[PDB]
Amino acid sequence: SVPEEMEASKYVGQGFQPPAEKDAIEFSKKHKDKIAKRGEQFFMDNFGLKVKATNVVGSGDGVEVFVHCDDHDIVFNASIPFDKSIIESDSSLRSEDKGDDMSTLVGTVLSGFEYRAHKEELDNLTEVLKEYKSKYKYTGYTENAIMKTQNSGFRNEYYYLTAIPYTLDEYKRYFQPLIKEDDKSFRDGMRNSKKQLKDKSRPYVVTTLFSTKDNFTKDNTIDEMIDFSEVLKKKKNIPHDLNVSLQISNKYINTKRPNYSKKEVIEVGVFNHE
Repeated sequence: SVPEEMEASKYVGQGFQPPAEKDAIEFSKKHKDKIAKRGEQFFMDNFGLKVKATNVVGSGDGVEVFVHCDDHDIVFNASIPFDKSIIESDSSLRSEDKGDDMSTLVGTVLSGFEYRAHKEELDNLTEVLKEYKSKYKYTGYTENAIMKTQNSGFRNEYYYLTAIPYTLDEYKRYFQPLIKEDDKSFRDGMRNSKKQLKDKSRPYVVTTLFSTKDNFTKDNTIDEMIDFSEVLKKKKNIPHDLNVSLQISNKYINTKRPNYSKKEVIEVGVFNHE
């Protein structure tokens, strides 16, 4: 069996299950390849990106496909729900959805564009978080846990990045044409998109750290987090131009619902542009 809670260092997604019917869960297992293929098709039809399914699960009375994208340095994880009727065809999945869920998905995909636009800086931050896990007594999620259970956009073991949402029409007009550009042209394009869409804000980087202390408390780890923030502020090669926030919690993770945002955390600002 799978316990309700596990150490984050040992959690690889076992027991992960969004709210769903027994029939829907069984359906997801019987049509894993078809659902994965349709999920990949959805991201190609709507975003012009090549993605790979990482997980197929029952969700509500239907199914849900988690995908990972690493295409032209656009990197993110996302998910899409489907009705069981998704197995009925291979016809275009081009969406006419104008609702909040489509705008939110656009924002999730755009986190991957934000990653590419600040790749070197963000990769330097990843390296620094690996460098200090012993000193500040933490781990991140496992690679399997983030690949199979998370869908917010760009994410690694230690942090996730959040971008501003837009409609699919806005995505098609301002961002899809940038995918095939060279890095210099891509970064210029991203700058111009923000000016045209009147976005004066910066993407947010939020860490997802799990203390290795058996007796973690907010009161006994706050000083260590303040000190780590001070260390980070002095690293020249990390994202000074982004909003960066340090979060740490206890060593555990809910196996069925591994949602870091529902945990009790310490939060210390590193860089802020608000």
